[PDB]
Amino acid sequence: YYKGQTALHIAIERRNMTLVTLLVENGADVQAAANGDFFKKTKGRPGFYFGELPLSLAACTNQLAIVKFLLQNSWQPADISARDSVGNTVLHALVEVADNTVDNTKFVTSMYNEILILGAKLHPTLKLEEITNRKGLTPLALAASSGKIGVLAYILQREIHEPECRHLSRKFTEWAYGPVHSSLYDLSCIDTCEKNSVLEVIAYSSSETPNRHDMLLVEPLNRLLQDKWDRFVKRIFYFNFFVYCLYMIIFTAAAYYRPVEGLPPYKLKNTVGDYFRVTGEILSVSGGVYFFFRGIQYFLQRRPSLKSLFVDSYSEILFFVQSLFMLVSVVLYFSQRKEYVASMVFSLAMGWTNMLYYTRGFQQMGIYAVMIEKMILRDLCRFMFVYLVFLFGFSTAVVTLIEDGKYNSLYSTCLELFKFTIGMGDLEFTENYDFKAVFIILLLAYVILTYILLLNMLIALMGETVNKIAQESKNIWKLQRAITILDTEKSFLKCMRKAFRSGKLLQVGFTPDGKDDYRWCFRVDEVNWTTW
Amino acid sequence: KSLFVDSYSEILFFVQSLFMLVSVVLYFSQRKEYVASMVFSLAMGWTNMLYYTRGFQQMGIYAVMIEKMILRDLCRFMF
Amino acid sequence: VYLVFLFGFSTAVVTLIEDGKYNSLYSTCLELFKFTIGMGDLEFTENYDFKAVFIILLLAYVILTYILLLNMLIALMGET
Amino acid sequence: YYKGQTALHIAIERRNMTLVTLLVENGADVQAAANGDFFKKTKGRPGFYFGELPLSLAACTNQLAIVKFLLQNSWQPADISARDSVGNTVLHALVEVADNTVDNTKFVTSMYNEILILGAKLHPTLKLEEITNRKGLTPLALAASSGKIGVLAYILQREIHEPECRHLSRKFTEWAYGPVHSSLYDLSCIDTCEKNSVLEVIAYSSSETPNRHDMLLVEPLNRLLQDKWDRFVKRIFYFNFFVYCLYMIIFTAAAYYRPVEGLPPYKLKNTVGDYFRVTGEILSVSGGVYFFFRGIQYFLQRRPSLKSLFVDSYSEILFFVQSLFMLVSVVLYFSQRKEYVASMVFSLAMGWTNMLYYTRGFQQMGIYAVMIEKMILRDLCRFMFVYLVFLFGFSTAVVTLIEDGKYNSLYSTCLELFKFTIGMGDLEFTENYDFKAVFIILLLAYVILTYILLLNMLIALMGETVNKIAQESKNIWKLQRAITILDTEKSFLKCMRKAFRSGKLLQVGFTPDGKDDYRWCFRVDEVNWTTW
Amino acid sequence: VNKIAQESKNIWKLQRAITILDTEKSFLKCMRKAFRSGKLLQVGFTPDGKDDYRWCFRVDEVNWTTW
Amino acid sequence: GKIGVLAYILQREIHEPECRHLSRKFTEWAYGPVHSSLYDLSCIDTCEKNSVLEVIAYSSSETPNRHDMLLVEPLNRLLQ
Ligand SMILES: C=C(C)[C@]12C[C@@H](C)[C@@]34O[C@](Cc5ccccc5)(O[C@@H]1[C@@H]3C=C(COC(=O)Cc1ccc(O)c(OC)c1)C[C@]1(O)C(=O)C(C)=C[C@@H]41)O2
Ligand SMILES: C=C(C)[C@]12C[C@@H](C)[C@@]34O[C@](Cc5ccccc5)(O[C@@H]1[C@@H]3C=C(COC(=O)Cc1ccc(O)c(OC)c1)C[C@]1(O)C(=O)C(C)=C[C@@H]41)O2
Ligand SMILES: C=C(C)[C@]12C[C@@H](C)[C@@]34O[C@](Cc5ccccc5)(O[C@@H]1[C@@H]3C=C(COC(=O)Cc1ccc(O)c(OC)c1)C[C@]1(O)C(=O)C(C)=C[C@@H]41)O2
Ligand code: NA
Ligand code: NA
Repeated sequence: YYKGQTALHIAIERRNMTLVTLLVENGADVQAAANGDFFKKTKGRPGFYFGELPLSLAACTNQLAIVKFLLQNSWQPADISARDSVGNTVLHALVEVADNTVDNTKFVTSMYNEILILGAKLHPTLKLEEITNRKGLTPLALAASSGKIGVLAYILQREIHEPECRHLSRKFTEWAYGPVHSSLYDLSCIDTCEKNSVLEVIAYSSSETPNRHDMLLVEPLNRLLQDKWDRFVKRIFYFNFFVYCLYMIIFTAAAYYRPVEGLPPYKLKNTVGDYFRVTGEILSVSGGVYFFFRGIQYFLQRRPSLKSLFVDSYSEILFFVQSLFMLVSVVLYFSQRKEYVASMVFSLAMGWTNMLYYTRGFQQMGIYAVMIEKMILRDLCRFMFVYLVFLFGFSTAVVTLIEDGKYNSLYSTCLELFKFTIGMGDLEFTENYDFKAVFIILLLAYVILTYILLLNMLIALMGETVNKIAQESKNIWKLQRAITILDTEKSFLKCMRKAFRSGKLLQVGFTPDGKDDYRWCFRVDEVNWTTW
Repeated sequence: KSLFVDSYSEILFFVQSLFMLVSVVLYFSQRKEYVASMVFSLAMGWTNMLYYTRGFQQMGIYAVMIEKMILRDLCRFMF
Repeated sequence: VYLVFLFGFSTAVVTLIEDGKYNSLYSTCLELFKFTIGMGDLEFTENYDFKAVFIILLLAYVILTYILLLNMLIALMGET
Repeated sequence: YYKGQTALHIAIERRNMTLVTLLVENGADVQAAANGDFFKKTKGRPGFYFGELPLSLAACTNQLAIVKFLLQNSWQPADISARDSVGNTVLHALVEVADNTVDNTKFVTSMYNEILILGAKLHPTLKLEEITNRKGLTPLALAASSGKIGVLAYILQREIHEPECRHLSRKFTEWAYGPVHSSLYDLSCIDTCEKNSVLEVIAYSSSETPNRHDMLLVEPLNRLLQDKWDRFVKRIFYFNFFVYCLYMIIFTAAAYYRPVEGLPPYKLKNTVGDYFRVTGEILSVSGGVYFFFRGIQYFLQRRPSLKSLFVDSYSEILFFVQSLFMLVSVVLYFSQRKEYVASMVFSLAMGWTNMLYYTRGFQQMGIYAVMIEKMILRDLCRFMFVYLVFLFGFSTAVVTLIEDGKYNSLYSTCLELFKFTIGMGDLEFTENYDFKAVFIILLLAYVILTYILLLNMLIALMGETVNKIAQESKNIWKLQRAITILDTEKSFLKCMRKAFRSGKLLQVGFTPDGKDDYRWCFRVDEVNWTTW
Repeated sequence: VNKIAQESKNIWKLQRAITILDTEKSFLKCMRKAFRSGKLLQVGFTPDGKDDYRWCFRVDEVNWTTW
Repeated sequence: GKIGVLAYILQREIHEPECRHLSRKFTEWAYGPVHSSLYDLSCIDTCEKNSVLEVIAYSSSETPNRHDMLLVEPLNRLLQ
């Protein structure tokens, strides 16, 4: 449980610099791994994860003096690149202990900066941030994956002002004339890399990342996504929208002019209209097959966890279900069952409502579509359950009261009471009962209770309008557009290389060795009228 | 005075029971009016499902809103 | 968005209808628009098979339309 | 224009103490009246009113040293009780210059207190606050009339902690045991007096008083009104409500069973039902006459200015109009015109809606009734104008399009288009036209524009829901209840003296002379857990 | 204005608490497991020489300041 | 409904010798930024006559803070 803990860990925990100094002087092993269950993540038990090492323990506890001693003592220096059983180094541990609170973010940022400076000074040829843990994540990738927006924000626009540490910066100042200055953002492992770019990690999160909506608001990421949109993806997205418009028009035309004789499949007549009809049907089935395979590819690549399946990946599910209805329609069509129509129309309806998928790329319409999606996913079940409880209760009461009437059934009475909700309730739809007072009292009570329900729905949804819905929907729309951008880049359709944006600029030209550093920078201009 | 602002669900269940028992009495009294009682109980029997929305945060909150709407505000506007 | 929903469900319903009195985009679009103004018949035709499909489409259209209007209300309230 | 201005006024204006001292030493007249048009209220011209006297000029300009010198010089002491052409003294002038701002209220309060102390010291037998101006108003009554809530609030709970000034206080501390103490408020010229009590002045304001809603929130007034309600007026108000319920029930019964034969008046048949009917009719006419004379008495006593007529005095107008409809019905009845029914039903409808008058006395119901009243008075005309513009425009277009149809008239087409607002629009109500596309386009445009109008009405009214409507309606309800209390006290119905509340208590018993002062004080218990 | 949401949430919490207490009072099978949180020695130094077991509830917290 | 006094008592911790036993909140251990504390639960979970949970839950509705008293940390966590 406490396996691996030794006196050096105890000394660091108690914040006793003298005891740590004596223990290191007396031959304590500064690389000892406290790999007991207490020192692991272990969400189902109490504990504290810090990287299992004395150096990462000192770093995680905001003890800079002990870190400086351990790294560069006289007897046994600590290995700044050491990895624990998970593969995490000190920087990975510092990312892990972040929780996006103010003081935690401040001290974690400061400790991260100090670790980088000391590592560069002691080991100029060591690139700490390129070291990956057993999951293959760098500290930047780990911060992006875990949603540590504070540490991510610090790293992305990190600028270090001192000699022999410029190469560690990721934000550079290219020039400054007056109040205007032009800065450069590094974008290594953000735009693209071998395994885990920041954009890929954020966009393809599992929806359990706490700040997936907010991480994209960090300046270089938002500007990079807007640039990618305007330069490369806008035209391709509009072309896809146009093609989908043509597909849905052809599907609507083919379905509208279906033959009405029974027993499909139908013989092709030697006439122009039927050649157009069968061509449209073939194109409709082809598009359905295309969306079917696209949905399968998406689900295989992402592997949703059946809870992230719906709160994310919503549009992919809708397109896949549309294709499923299309394929079931084809199977029923060739099975000589008229019921294929029942499938086809559903696909047709879905095929038009999925037009809302393309509202992303338009800020306001995309926000409205996001509101619709989240209302369906979050709020619909609660209100529909309560409304259906009231409807079914009063329908059962009324149909029990009715004796051998025209209605006298759950379906007819439920529909007739539902008509009150749409402003079409008759209120005298039958007289096949005794106790007219009971009938009218039940209907009036149902009407009043239904209006109470709808009024409470309105009030309850108004509780979230205090700046929450607008900003939340806007950020969700931005995330959806980012996902669209990344998918479009992955497809790219013509083996084009212009998707690699921001050009190849020289930051310093003086690395720790005599080589230069071209690092694919992105330029951002800013104006500051104070702090001259 | 605390009878309705608290203990609301207990009253609704008790009133459902009262309608059921009146229905039984009318049934064995050879009065068709028992149906008039029974249907009311039936209606209440379904709306009392809202009692079980507690244990679900959002649904329970919505049911609480309905309860307080009826108890607090309904009489003023209906008058 | 409203016209997208209206046209999609109109196309589905008119496709479902066979040789009816309505049986056209104009008539079905108008008849579904009547739901928005509180005049939707909900049984305006029987010239179809699969009554369950017809009623399911109409109920889904009604619920989605009320969701649209409610979200429109909330979105405009966001700026008040 | 500058008539009456002397060198002393100029010296005070320039804030030159030395020049004022020299001028008074050299025989300047400290009672000179600067009664030029520039120094009067004169809302249509520039100027500055200060009371026309050097003493009130110094007081209004926040120059306490000059006030002390003028009152306590050696050569010619200023007359602290002097009155200007309007009859205003220095205290009236200080009330006049108040505008309910923070700094103005602070310095006016301080100057008022200092002048009272100086007047008591120099003239212990002089009661400055009992001096009335030409309008008959004391400084307290003037503050209440003009809506100077800051000065009124200061005066009503004024307490002066020093010997030989206790008699000037209006708030007195009866006892204090621990954190709990009992205060006594004076009530002189608040509960009742000869000419202008504070309650009468506030309640019967012309609606131009800026703070008539807020002045009643000052502690002694709110407590006194609640006490008056609970002790005296609650039962009488409920009795009046019950009597009005009986009156409306009798009127409804008499109107419901009217005979259907033509040509009134109708012969009384020797049968029980007709005796009850004619008795109910006689009682209905008697009540109408009663409300008619009550309305005339109200309008004669108050004399509304035809702008305050509607924004205030709303319920009195509704009751008077009900009585007018009743009397017109009687005249038509005996004139052998069946049109009397047309009048009677309107009165009947109004007779029931005037039940809302009695929602005062119930906080929430009264607030809701106030919301209804203010929505009708303030907002209805704007939205009705815009809606009627749209309705009439589209009705004229549609009826012009219709050619020799069954509708083919402004009334029928306007009614059919109005039906869309209530969820009953046919949308195919006629086919007597050419250009069906034009007809349907006009109707759809009308529907969409009408929903836009209603939605913008909703948003515009929501624009004022940020704590304004609730608090404003609550304060208006409190004012209405105060008016009801005062009217009930004025009626009093049995020559009862119990309306004089709070009992006759001995506040100090040590006036400037050897007399003891009983001042009819109101007791309030307060608890303070700090400032031991 | 932020009032009805929080008020309804707190009322729901109170209603659930009432449900919990009623369920414990019923308990349906003469079960004793409803007495939770276990018997722990808090201090072990009472005013006399005895130790105190007080049936305590364990809660973990993290504070990144006041080291 | 004296929520202030209730909140003070329920999580009372006294840091001095010879008065530790009076504490109802006790710190079991503290490793680093994380620590584990113990709440007493005496007369809260159960007792002879009037437990805190029974008193709060079965109030007459005249208790001013019956809604808010359950938000005190040990009670909310215990109920969950
Ligand atoms: C959530 C699931 C996947 C869902 C899939 C189908 C069955 C759907 O019924 C629902 C259940 C339902 C039924 C009736 C009213 C509301 C909700 O809602 C959606 C789903 C509900 C929708 C709502 O419309 C939209 O969400 C459009 C849309 C918005 C945002 C998007 O990012 C999007 O990407 C495709 C699409 C429309 C239907 O697909 C449709 O057209 C038919 C015939 C039924 C609707 O199931
Ligand atoms: C408040 C009293 C006890 C009440 C009891 C009956 C008669 C009731 O009529 C009312 C009066 C009424 C009638 C019509 C419209 C609104 C209110 O409302 C409730 C009461 C009103 C309701 C409202 O539904 C609910 O409150 C469900 C509910 C919500 C929260 C809960 O904690 C709950 O616990 C059981 C139940 C439904 C009826 O019981 C019902 O189904 C019938 C036939 C009439 C409703 O009287
Ligand atoms: C403002 C004037 C005096 C008014 C007087 C009459 C004609 C009235 O029509 C109005 C015009 C009107 C017509 C139709 C809809 C709205 C407004 O509104 C009121 C006035 C409008 C009302 C509104 O109902 C109320 O104001 C009740 C009420 C609320 C608060 C009160 O303090 C109150 O004291 C009596 C009464 C009801 C009518 O009197 C009524 O019952 C009939 C037949 C027409 C209404 O004219
Ligand atoms: Na309607
Ligand atoms: Na309707």
